[PDB]
Amino acid sequence: MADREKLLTESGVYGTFATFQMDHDWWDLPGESRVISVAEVKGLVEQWSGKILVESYLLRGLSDHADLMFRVHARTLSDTQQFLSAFMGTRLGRHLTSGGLLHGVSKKPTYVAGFPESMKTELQVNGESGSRPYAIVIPIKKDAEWWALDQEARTALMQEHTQAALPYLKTVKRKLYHSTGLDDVDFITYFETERLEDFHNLVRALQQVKEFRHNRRFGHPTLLGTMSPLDEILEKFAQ
Amino acid sequence: MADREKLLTESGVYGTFATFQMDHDWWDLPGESRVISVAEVKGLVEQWSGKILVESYLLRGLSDHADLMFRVHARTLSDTQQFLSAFMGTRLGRHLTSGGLLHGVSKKPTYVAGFPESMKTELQVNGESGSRPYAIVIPIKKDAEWWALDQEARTALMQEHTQAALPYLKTVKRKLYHSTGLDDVDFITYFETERLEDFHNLVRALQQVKEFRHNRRFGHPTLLGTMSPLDEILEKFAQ
Amino acid sequence: MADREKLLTESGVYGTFATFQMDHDWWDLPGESRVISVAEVKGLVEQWSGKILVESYLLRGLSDHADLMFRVHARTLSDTQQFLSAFMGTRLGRHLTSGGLLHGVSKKPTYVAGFPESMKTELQVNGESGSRPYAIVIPIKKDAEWWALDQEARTALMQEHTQAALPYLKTVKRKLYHSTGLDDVDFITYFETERLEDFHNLVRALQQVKEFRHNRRFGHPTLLGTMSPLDEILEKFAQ
Amino acid sequence: ADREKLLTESGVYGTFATFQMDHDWWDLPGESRVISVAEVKGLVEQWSGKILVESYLLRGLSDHADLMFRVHARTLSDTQQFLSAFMGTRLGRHLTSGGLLHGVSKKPTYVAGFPESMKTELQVNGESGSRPYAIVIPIKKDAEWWALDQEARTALMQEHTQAALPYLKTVKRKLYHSTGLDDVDFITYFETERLEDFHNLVRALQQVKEFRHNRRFGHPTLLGTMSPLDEILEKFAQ
Amino acid sequence: MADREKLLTESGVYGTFATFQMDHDWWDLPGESRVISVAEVKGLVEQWSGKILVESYLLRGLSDHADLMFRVHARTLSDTQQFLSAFMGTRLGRHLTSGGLLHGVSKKPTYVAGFPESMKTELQVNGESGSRPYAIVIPIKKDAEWWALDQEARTALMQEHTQAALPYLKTVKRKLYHSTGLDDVDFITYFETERLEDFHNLVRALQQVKEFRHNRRFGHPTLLGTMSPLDEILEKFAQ
Ligand code: HEM
Ligand code: HEM
Ligand code: HEM
Ligand code: HEM
Ligand code: HEM
Ligand SMILES: [C-]#N
Ligand SMILES: [C-]#N
Ligand SMILES: [C-]#N
Ligand SMILES: [C-]#N
Ligand SMILES: [C-]#N
Repeated sequence: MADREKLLTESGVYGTFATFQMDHDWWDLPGESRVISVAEVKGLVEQWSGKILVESYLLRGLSDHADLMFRVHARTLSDTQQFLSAFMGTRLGRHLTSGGLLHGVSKKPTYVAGFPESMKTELQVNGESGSRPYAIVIPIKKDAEWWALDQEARTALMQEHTQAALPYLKTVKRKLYHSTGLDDVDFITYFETERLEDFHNLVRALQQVKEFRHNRRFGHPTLLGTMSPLDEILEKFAQ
Repeated sequence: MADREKLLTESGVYGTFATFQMDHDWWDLPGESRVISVAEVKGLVEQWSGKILVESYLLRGLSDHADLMFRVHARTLSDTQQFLSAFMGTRLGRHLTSGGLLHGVSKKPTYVAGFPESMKTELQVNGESGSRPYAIVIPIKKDAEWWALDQEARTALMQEHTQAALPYLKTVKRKLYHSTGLDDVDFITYFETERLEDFHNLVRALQQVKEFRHNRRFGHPTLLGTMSPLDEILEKFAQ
Repeated sequence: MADREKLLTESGVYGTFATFQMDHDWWDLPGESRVISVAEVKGLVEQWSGKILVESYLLRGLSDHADLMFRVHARTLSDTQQFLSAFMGTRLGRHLTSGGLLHGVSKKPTYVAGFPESMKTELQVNGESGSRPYAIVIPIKKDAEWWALDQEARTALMQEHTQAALPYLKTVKRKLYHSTGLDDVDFITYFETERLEDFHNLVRALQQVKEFRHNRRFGHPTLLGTMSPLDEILEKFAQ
Repeated sequence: ADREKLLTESGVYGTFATFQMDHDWWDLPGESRVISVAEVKGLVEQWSGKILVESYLLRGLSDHADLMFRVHARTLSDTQQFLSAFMGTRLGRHLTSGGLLHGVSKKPTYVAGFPESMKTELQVNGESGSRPYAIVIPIKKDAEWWALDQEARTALMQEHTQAALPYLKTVKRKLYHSTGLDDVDFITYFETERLEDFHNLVRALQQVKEFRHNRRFGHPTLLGTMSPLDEILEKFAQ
Repeated sequence: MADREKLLTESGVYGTFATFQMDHDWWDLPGESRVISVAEVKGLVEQWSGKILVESYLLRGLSDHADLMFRVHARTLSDTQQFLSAFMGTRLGRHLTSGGLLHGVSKKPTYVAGFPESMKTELQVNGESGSRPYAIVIPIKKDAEWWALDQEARTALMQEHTQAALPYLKTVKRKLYHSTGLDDVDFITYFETERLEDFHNLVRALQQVKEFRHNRRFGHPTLLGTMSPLDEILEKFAQ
């Protein structure tokens, strides 16, 4: 519904990325006790609906040392805490090890108002209809030189960024999260696409621009997964 | 307590930040076992109420690989050691992996006397009336260049730091610990706020100042939690 | 098979490198249950032989903390994900610990068209006949300075790279995968050789060229293995 | 072993061995753990003719670390045999090592070139004090440091000492030369009753030119309390 | 054995350094079962004595997190692979965890022919008659600047290295392995000495030469052990 779209598009909303890998002694547990422990997670995510939005991603076989990622949107990070903690306490959750936990807040754009009108218009496009796209998460930390630049300078650099990314507006969906102070990175970037070679070419195009020289850290980890319904993912651990 | 406030405010007091993560095989234990274990911790903290102040924070679901933090204040770090050792020797304690241990001493300010009188007055404000705030801990190591600067130059740079922070005095409470020689960092910074976006905006404001650029290390980890009664944390492990 | 050869030579094909370590408790099992565990993996590979190419490498005793690598070629990474996910859920797979996971795409060369005719001709040679060669996989990330260079400047630097490599065209087979955006590196370099000292001499030759100073990261890990049929490797694990 | 001699003579190896206890140690019966603690104490006593072993409680002060030994020996072979026997005890078998650093004591390289007043002041080295705090800071110098001539390093080390003078009484020091034996150049060791004095000393040294030649400083910085072995071990027998 | 000596002195021979740490759960095994396990390792080594040389070092109590190291010389790394894999599969081997695996090849010297004649003559002495010496292994990675220097310049720098090392030619035995491309380092240096203070003084003398400023990585780990018959090492684990 619009409640979901609200959380996904409005400013001041927190996005949290939580990554998990299943331990080995999980498969030592009797079979039917694992199909049952999966039901618990199914119901818990249903309960927290409304309050928060939980989307699920299969990282297993695409990201090293990771099976599952949640992307969680919440108006108060306190609620995300409470869900994750209840999730980690489920019998399925107890056998998971964390591979990452990052938070950021959505904000109204800082630079877009200073771009040419034709660019502002093009930025209205953001991905397409895609069922079960690939998703990529790339955390980013800027160098001190970036923050020492004044706004006019950073505006020009971000215009160059945007100019380079323009050909990819339809085939790559984006969402930027402002992370500074909530963990060790400044930004969390998130993308969906059906065409990974397009995403690859997009990043290559951005590598040339001046602002991609101000990234003190880029990735670590770069997470790649496929977006799916949660039951399909947990189904794999009950087999 | 006036004793509690003296420890939270006086100079010469040691602050310790002790982070723990719970073992997986804690959950392989029967519920009743885990039940008795939580009550013993409360009693321990009360046994030490005379010597030290212990405050508890839920990190689970907010900081990666961390479930619980204590902030401990004491006039002798021997006392903190004895508490934490006794704590780690409780039935609950026996199952925690340590995820961080940092110490520092409160000092009367080094630079503030050299600021303008208006700035000195503004600094009398330190945060808000806040139950269950978010807490953030950021360890900082300065570069060699910082220490090579003379006092006059560092004063000017810290006035700039302070100037940028002034708008956040009401909504972000701060406490600075001098750490050099007690672990691998120079400072432990501690913050409480009800408004995470304000804290994020405060750090962004400070990224711009010239003192920022003198941080050889900033975070790693950046700890994010919710300040809460211990019982509330303990209860999650009893489920 | 020509289709196999198509996957190994055509552009737009994804190469995935998946590394695994066998658990200490795998050898606890009777060779009987391991013999059938091995047959299960065989079955899965055959089942997937219509969509993907899977090749296997023994890393045990040559690469630290790794026993097995797969190199998988697919037209879609989602096919690779499903294969690796299924493989990790087999009884053998359940007793492996995932290690590294890297992906890249094959591309028609960017620079070769700008090289001298003699060099283009020489580049028609790539390895030679040899059974069960050694294999080496080296992930590489370029510095920002590399991407800020224009195409002409990079072409000249890649000419120098190729010039240093010419004596190794026949003794070392090469395959380059374009990785940016799919994990934390820009390229995955893959080599086969019967003569490890020749490979060592190749890398040394390359160390002198200016391009090799633009490597922000090189290796970590440098994977070294012996290429061989899956059956042989797996029956070494069965005994 | 003559204890004062090991602690003060040149050519003596000092070893810093750090250990954390496995969690499954606590699943052992109390009686088994009592016995195990006697085995460790007896082992130290059996080796007390050959090496000096001093014990420090890191639990609650250093992250991921419960126990440190500082061992002095005339030959690292003796230290090796002691630590290996220790690690084979019932208790030792449940410990994870969290550090192992070695260095030799040496006659001073720079002090002969300092002023006579500084040479005299350096005769003072710390503090009659029971159960002090101890700090261990591993240090690696940058390449530039070794490229300097001896005259230049002498002047820089005089500046170091000048800044440290006020603390000679409240902070005991012992410097070990470690290059080639592990990944660091020096192991620094300090004892104090007054951690704020140690803090202030390190701050005073951060300003000197020499402290800008440290490629690596700490990692880990070990903080502990010096204690009779029996008192440290009794914690584990609960 | 002349064949032992050929492996240790001839060019083109591979040296492998394999470090192991005994898991704690070994010690839960009854003493008798561990006695039988030691026996099995002894016979495996004897079986391989025809093709490779295996020497053993006690790292326990001298190198952090490490109990045992093998130095293996082989004419093909394939042989070393098969030995180490069979060793890791023995019951004793299944309770070891790897703390390092590096390979390098022996080469005829690159710079020696460019030194003065008297220096070439001095380099004829390598080490002493010394039973159960200390052994030190230091992996080294050069910076890009080293490889950018021409051969004449590197020759002069290596002459200065050799000049500083001259006093130690009798007291410290040396063996250099060329590792580039086989793992993440360029060289493995290996030393034997009866007097650790002489080795310390040797490294100190070299820290002053221009070449030692080109070491991007030096150690990590620096391995220190005592050379001894394998039986004695293994005995300790039988207790
Ligand atoms: C269709 C593709 C993309 C488009 C249209 C796009 C556009 C933009 C725009 C307009 C901004 C400025 C936001 C503001 O004004 O506050 C921005 C910021 C940013 N973008 Fe992108 N971008 C794209 C792809 C990427 C990629 C692939 C990455 C990195 C993996 C990336 C990393 C960032 C970062 C880190 C910022 C924040 C920089 C800052 O505000 O200081 N973007 N992007
Ligand atoms: C409302 C928020 C803040 C205010 C009013 C404030 C103000 C100050 C002041 C006045 C000092 C000087 C203390 C002295 O004279 O000894 C100081 C020191 C310091 N502050 Fe802040 N600050 C704020 C937020 C922060 C934040 C967010 C950080 C970093 C995360 C931070 C990091 C530091 C550090 C590392 C020092 C010690 C620098 C030194 O003494 O060398 N402060 N701060
Ligand atoms: C006989 C051996 C080799 C030959 C003939 C060779 C040749 C080439 C050529 C022609 C290209 C340019 C491809 C293009 O135009 O798109 C290239 C790219 C590349 N090569 Fe090699 N190479 C060899 C060995 C190696 C080795 C040993 C490494 C590193 C370990 C390596 C690393 C790379 C990298 C990272 C690139 C991509 C650079 C870029 O396109 O920006 N090559 N190589
Ligand atoms: C009361 C406090 C201190 C005094 C009196 C003092 C004095 C000295 C002296 C005289 C030397 C030169 C030894 C020689 O001539 O060979 C020295 C060396 C050294 N000190 Fe200190 N020091 C003190 C504290 C510290 C501290 C707190 C540290 C760092 C944590 C430190 C680190 C070092 C290092 C790394 C060296 C060896 C440098 C070299 O010889 O290349 N010192 N100290
Ligand atoms: C008796 C002591 C030593 C002597 C006589 C000695 C002598 C030499 C000589 C003659 C070479 C050149 C080999 C060639 O021409 O290819 C060399 C190379 C090398 N030595 Fe030493 N060395 C000694 C000790 C050390 C030590 C203690 C280290 C490091 C801990 C070390 C590290 C190296 C390295 C990394 C190289 C290879 C440098 C290169 O070829 O780029 N050496 N040494
Ligand atoms: C940028 N998104
Ligand atoms: C400033 N705290
Ligand atoms: C080059 N491949
Ligand atoms: C100085 N010690
Ligand atoms: C030098 N070896």
